[PDB]
Amino acid sequence: SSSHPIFHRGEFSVCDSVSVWVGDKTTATDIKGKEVMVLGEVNINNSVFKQYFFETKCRDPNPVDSGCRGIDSKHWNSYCTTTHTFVKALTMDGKQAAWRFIRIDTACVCVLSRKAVR
Amino acid sequence: SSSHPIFHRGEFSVCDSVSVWVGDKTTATDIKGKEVMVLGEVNINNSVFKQYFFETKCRDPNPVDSGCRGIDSKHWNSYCTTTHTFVKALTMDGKQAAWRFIRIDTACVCVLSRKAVR
Repeated sequence: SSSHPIFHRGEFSVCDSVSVWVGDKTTATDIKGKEVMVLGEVNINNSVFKQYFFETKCRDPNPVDSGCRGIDSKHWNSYCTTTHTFVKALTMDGKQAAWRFIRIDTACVCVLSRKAVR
Repeated sequence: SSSHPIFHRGEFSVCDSVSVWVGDKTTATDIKGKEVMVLGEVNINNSVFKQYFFETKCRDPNPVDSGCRGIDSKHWNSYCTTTHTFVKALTMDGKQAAWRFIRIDTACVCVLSRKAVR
């Protein structure tokens, strides 16, 4: 059996967002949780390469307009949370230089957050 | 005004998934759509570094069990789609070596896919 629908056929959108490629990511939060100096460009011998980092701005879900079709924005909180991933950056934080994991936001997805605090 | 709820206070989970760190990503689909030879390890002069890539397996949403609370699995298709990001890999596909964007799945999020094809 090959499920082409609910995989490729259908729809995979609810909340939209925009990711811009920045080479000026001078600092970023690493895996450990430390905001390390990423600089923006990696120095390979005598050649520097500005790495395209993703700055993702969440946008107000246009395919559903109000909130998120399905999620009750009264009982729950239809919110587009920013999904961030761990990319590799040549940072000079300690010793000389190391390729560490830094957290960059790469998408915004709608999730039903729970009402508890006003 | 500082919205701590619907941002930090609340809940941000609906579909769970697991990302494993692999250093044996020998090939991956680049930004252009070509499955390039990533090898798995980057060669920096005389030092090779196996880059931790993310292989994310989608899991059956346990916080909601059946499908996705809010999404009607009869009218719509509650499906956890795998969100993939563009990481940088030193590939030897052309000339000598270049740091290209390759697509790796980093998360799985539930979206109401549309019924159309069976």
